[PDB]
Amino acid sequence: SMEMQLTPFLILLRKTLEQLQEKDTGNIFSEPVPLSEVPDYLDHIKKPMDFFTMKQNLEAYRYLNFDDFEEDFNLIVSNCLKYNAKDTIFYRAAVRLREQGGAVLRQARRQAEKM
Ligand SMILES: CC(=O)n1cc(-c2c(C)[nH][nH]c2=O)c2ccccc21
Repeated sequence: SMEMQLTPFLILLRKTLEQLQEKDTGNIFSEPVPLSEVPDYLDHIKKPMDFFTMKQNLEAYRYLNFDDFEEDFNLIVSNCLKYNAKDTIFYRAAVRLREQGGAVLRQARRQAEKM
C-alpha cells in the first residue's frame, strides 16, 4: 500500500534469503549452475536462478513485493526438479528446499503483510 516503506521490506528479504540459504546445507543452490560442466542445461532450463543471483537482484531493488522474491525462489526449486533425475540427491534437495524453504517464506510473507 501507499504507506509501505522500502527499507524494512528489504531488511526482511535479506533475513529471509539468509534463512533460505541455511536450508540449502549442500550449498548446491548458492551460485549459478556451472554451465561449463553441463552444456545441455540451457536446453531444458529457460531461466537459471540461484541464491547469489537473488542477492544481487535484491540489492538492485528488483524485488519490491514478496511475489517478486518468491518467484525466483520457486525457479531455483523447479529448475532443479526439472533438470535432475528423481533418484538423485540434487532432486531430493530441491524437494527438501521447497518444504523447508516454504515454511520460511510463509512466515516472511506474513511479516511483509503487516507492513
Ligand atoms: C542445483 C543444480 O541442479 N546443480 C547445482 C550444481 C552445482 C553447483 C551450483 N555447484 N556445483 C555444482 O555441482 C550443478 C551442477 C551440474 C548440474 C546441476 C547442478
